[PDB]
Amino acid sequence: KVFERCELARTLKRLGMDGYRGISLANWMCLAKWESGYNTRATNYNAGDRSTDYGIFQINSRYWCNDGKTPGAVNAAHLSCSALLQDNIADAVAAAKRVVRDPQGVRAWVAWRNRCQNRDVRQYVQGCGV
Repeated sequence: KVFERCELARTLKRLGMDGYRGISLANWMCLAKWESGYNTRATNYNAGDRSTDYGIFQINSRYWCNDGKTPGAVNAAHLSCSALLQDNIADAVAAAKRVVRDPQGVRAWVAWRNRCQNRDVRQYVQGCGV
């Protein structure tokens, strides 16, 4: 499913993402936008290390979810990567919360550093009623 901007913002708010571990909702929105364009079925194979990024938050199979085909894999969030390709994003949100519980925080996603960090991110939740 491809979320509409404000529809996603309200959904994330309801799922307790606003301010989770110091991360504002506008920041989670900026991340989802650049990672998948708000698309839950987005997948990306990293040929270089044989891992795959899954879903709206592009969660990696080497550390956060299990897909069986990733060498040297571990399961920190303990989910099946399949759960991250559903229309219902409850599991993707639970996984994203787990990722940021490590000291790296939101910086775990390189795309966040390149397109969100130190920028005006208000535009992502403006007019959404959150």
